[PDB]
Amino acid sequence: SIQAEEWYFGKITRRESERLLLNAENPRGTFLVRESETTKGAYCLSVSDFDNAKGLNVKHYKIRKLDSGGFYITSRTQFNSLQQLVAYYSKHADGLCHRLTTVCPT
Ligand SMILES: *C(=O)c1cc(C[C@H](NC(C)=O)C(=O)N[C@H]2CCCCN(Cc3ccc(-c4ccccc4)cc3)C2=O)ccc1C(=O)O
Repeated sequence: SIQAEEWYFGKITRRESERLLLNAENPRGTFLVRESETTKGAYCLSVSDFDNAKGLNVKHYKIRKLDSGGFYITSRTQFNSLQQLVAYYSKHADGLCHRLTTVCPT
């Protein structure tokens, strides 16, 4: 269950997610999952990044959920669960700003 996952922050806004992620103590890959503000049924993965050009910054990725069952950021790479998707992205950066590392502090 998603609401049981420590990285699921539920109904929090984009600005709130950025407020939580823009903490200097957060290494790259700090993240959380929240409801999509615009697509019913979808979610968003907010991830902290850091580079010399931009400094500490946040990126937001839309996670689609199919009625057919698949969860994915890109339709080419789908998962049977949100947990599996998180697990996979904690190991592969792929198109993400950084692989997922630790859950964002509240
Ligand atoms: C969630 O809040 C959400 C997010 C988005 C997309 C987001 N836009 C905004 C307005 O927040 C956005 O544009 N994010 C970027 C992230 C940076 C990369 C560029 N792209 C395109 C993209 C996305 C993902 C990949 C990828 C990732 C992993 C594996 C393979 C490929 C490549 C390219 C972005 O999307 C929209 C809406 C919402 C919402 O809350 O509703």
